[PDB]
Amino acid sequence: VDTCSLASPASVCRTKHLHLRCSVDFTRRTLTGTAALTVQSQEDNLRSLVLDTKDLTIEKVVINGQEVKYALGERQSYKGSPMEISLPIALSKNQEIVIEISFETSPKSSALQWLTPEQTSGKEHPYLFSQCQAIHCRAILPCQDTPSVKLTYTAEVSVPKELVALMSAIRDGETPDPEDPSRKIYKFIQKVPIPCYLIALVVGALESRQIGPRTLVWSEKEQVEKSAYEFSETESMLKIAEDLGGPYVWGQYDLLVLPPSFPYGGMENPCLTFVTPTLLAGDKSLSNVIAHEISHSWTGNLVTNKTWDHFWLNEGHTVYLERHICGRLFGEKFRHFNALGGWGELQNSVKTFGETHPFTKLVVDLTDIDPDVAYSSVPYEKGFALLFYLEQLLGGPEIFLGFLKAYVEKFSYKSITTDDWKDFLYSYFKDKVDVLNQVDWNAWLYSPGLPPIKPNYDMTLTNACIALSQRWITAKEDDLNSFNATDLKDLSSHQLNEFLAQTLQRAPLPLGHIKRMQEVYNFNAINNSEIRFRWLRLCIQSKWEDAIPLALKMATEQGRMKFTRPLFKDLAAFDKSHDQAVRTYQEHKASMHPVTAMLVGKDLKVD
Ligand SMILES: c1ccc(NCc2cccnc2)cc1
Ligand SMILES: [Yb+3]
Ligand SMILES: [Yb+3]
Ligand SMILES: [Zn+2]
Repeated sequence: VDTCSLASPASVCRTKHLHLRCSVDFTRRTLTGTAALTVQSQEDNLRSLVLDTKDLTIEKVVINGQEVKYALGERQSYKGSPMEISLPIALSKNQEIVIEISFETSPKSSALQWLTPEQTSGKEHPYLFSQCQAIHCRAILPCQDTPSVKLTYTAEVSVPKELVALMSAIRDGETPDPEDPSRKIYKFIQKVPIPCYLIALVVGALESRQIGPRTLVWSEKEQVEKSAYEFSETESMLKIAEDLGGPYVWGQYDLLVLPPSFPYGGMENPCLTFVTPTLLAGDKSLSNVIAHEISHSWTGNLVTNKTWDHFWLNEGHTVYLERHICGRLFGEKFRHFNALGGWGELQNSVKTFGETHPFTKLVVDLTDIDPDVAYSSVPYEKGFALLFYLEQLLGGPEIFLGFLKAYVEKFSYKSITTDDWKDFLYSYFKDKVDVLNQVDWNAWLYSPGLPPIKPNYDMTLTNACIALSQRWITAKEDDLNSFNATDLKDLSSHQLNEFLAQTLQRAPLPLGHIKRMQEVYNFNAINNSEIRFRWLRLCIQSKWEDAIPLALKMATEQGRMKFTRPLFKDLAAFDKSHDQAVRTYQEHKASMHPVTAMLVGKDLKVD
């Protein structure tokens, strides 16, 4: 049971293919067109089926060339409204028909952000981008909006002729629009079956540059050069990923660098990974996000979670592969450093939610919970921790990577649950079952809080970060003079970030300490988004008023929720900035990404 979807389940009927024919109307902020769903009955005598929708206007539903009866049910909050369709002829098991639905989206579609020209780099053209994960596809088109169903797709998208459309699919040409010469039609094919949350569309003034044998980077013109350099490791990471996961099946691996309001670090849309421009640090230091998106091409896109309760399957294995890629590139000591950092992020998450909170469980129960509200680092880092623990238990990385590859092969093109994974783990490691039986599965999978066992981590690269953080925390006023820019001499950006993460865990620090830190380290000058985020959080939590404008600026000039949400929350918790934070949210809300707007509003208790 997919408790996030109102559609007929996969046991009743299954969408095999979507052909989408649509037009992007920037004047009305609507996508209008037809979704032709090829649906296969899984039941005898099937006479109706139900699809998910959210804020969609339905013109008509056509089957066999005639209009048929349908009904939209009452809205169920974030789940949208179920659409029941009356089939004109009862279907036998395995019979396939095509259902063509004429529809239009709402300007407030939670799947979409529509940007005015001033919100773009070039300032002349508007821009549209989608983000379907987890349950926002239903806000673009009527569908069985559950990852338990996998479908291929084709699309034809009409857009103003000065603009470019791209999708999570292979580009299949472009022509002028016969119905409107001011327009172009872009065509796309996705021949590998995918869950619908992987459907993606961008439309804007896009340019491309080739950066590897199977990768173009796409962005507005003013970000092309910087992005090509930032992501130049992409082909080397793809090759490593193929070694660990098996054949890359998707053809192209292109990158799209979004405008700053893109709500996540990356989204693994097949053939076209979407990324935040906050990755553009200038030195490739945030490239683990690319490694992560690349890894989803196996873990998530090939082997997929059956429902969102099992999201950790997607994220945990992906983080596990991510960290192996970075380990191969930069060394095993670096894989351990990143692993240990992740455990720190997990500590933060558990502390934030509370150690007994149900969202700190690995396998969650999303009944009546908006997946956007449950989203956190828990499935990423608790999932990774479980896999890293099992790696250590079962004899090391070489051995566990053998399992990972077998797992991907076994479940490729399928949707699976935690029990399917666990079952295969036991099958694969049958000669080590006594070891597996020592695992507290009930705790790891189903209990809240930190895991019952902490893995072993090499400390080599972490030691200097902890040592320096501890010097600062234990410093008294008469110690402040001893700090100097030479303290940072031998620290990488990764280590500077970890030093701040360690210190942030003990925040607040005395205001004089934080002022001295700026005096000697000049963290205000660092534009690396990860570093700047943690530094500004440390400043605001330590009540430094000078930091207020910097934090407000970062919170609003980009919209990656990882940064914008905690920055707004910290600004709201500081009495001196509370009123400004609320005001600033209120002023920006109408032009924010709709999901970001919703969550920041909840965080601020505004509305
Ligand atoms: C993107 C947006 C929301 C979700 N939510 C599903 C989820 C969250 C946390 C734990 N378990 C499952 C997933 C991806
Ligand atoms: Yb039934
Ligand atoms: Yb002293
Ligand atoms: Zn992910």
